[PDB]
Amino acid sequence: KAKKMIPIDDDKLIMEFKDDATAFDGTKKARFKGKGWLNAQLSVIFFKLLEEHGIKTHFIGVAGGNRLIVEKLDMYPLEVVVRNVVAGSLKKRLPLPEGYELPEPIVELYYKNDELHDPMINYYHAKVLGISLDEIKKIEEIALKVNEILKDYLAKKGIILVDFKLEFGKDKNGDIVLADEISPDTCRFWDAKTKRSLDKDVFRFDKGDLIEAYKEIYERITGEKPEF
Amino acid sequence: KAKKMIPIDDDKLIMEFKDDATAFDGTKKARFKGKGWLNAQLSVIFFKLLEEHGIKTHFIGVAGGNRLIVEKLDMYPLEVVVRNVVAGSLKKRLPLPEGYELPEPIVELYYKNDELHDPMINYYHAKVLGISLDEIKKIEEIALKVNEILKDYLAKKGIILVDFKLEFGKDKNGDIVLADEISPDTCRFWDAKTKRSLDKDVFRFDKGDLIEAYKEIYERITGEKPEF
Ligand SMILES: Nc1ccn([C@@H]2O[C@H](COP(=O)(O)O)[C@@H](O)[C@H]2O)c(=O)n1
Ligand SMILES: Nc1ccn([C@@H]2O[C@H](COP(=O)(O)O)[C@@H](O)[C@H]2O)c(=O)n1
Repeated sequence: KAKKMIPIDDDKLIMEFKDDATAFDGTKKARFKGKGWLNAQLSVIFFKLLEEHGIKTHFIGVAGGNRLIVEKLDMYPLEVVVRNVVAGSLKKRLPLPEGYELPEPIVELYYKNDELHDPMINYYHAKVLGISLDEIKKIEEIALKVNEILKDYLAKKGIILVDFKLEFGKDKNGDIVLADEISPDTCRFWDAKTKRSLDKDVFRFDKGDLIEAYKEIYERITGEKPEF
Repeated sequence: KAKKMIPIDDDKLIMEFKDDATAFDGTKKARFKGKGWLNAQLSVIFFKLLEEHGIKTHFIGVAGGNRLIVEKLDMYPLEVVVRNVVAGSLKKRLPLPEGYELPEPIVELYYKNDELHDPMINYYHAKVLGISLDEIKKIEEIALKVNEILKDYLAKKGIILVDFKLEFGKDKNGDIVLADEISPDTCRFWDAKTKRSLDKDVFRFDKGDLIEAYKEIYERITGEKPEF
């Protein structure tokens, strides 16, 4: 959809961010010039923040342009979703309005499977998929810690971390390592004052110009205007 | 759909089993003469078996015909599903065939909510709904024990307990008590030899005559032909 993966060797690979955007199970599609760059840069900033906080990520370095060098891992077939504020699919699962502030974070597990359109699963389904209760517990522990770090950091910049999606794999030591990306593609970010979307929802629901929203996040996070 | 509830006082009520059957979010409907009687009788047999095994149920007694006297409870808004063999909706959640024998039982939680069409939930959604992790753990512990007792009992009668749904509430002591019904409406039952459905799937998928299938379960469980 929005990224490619180039092998280097056993230890590492390239993760390239493309300008393509898709939504609604890729039934909606557009290209946004500079999106790749924005999403690459923001992933790096977030990975570096998490690393300083003692979160193990796959981030190794940058390879110019929209390319990151990342650790190769045995990927878990999961999308791990952490939610602070009601939005998106949660409205179809709990009878609560968009914008409802949750009493505590919700963690949701989704089975990465295109044939089944990524259905939500629980710990028992995960076990049948070969993922132990210990592993699931470690995964959710990390996700919730990531949540705390990102939401605090972003709030001190005028942004509500509404929800976000993470992916994980295992390294050669058997350690659980945070993978994939962290960007306005994979998070919901709302302005603290106006509650307006500064993320992929701008594209999903035609709420304005996506590049404009993604630049605004970047500027608010870095304090600099996007170079490209 | 298939049952009514008549108040008696604070302590108890009547649960009446009707001949109505519905499926596919009540878009399919029929009436089966004697179904109420069968489902009433079988619920009683199962509740009595579980009670002997130290499971707390709402079963108090029989009130003639298709009526049970049951303890009044503060109902949890849950449908608790235990699965031993792949069937039904599980095929849309895990890429496994109908009839796959699971390595261990799966427990699934569904939020009872007609507006949302009973969506599956996890422990975090349950907490937002006011159900503590301790309560959810006690509920699943009971469900899995119920599974062991029923599947053993039924296997010693030539029936595979494929999956089933339970409901629970709290009594005045704050204890978690098994409620609603246990019947061929709320379980999948397969013949051990032929793998054929002796349950509501006969109605769901026009696999034969429902009353015939429900009688066969009853006869195999009791050793007697249904009196009515
Ligand atoms: N495949 C997916 C599914 C959800 N997500 C993200 O997870 C969060 C939850 O999305 P839903 O409300 O669609 O479940 C959103 O921030 C969304 O962008 C994602 O980045 N990739
Ligand atoms: N509302 C519901 C949903 C499921 N069930 C039962 O739970 C089991 C799982 O059903 P699904 O495969 O439809 O999830 C089946 O035995 C079905 O009869 C029920 O008795 N009432």
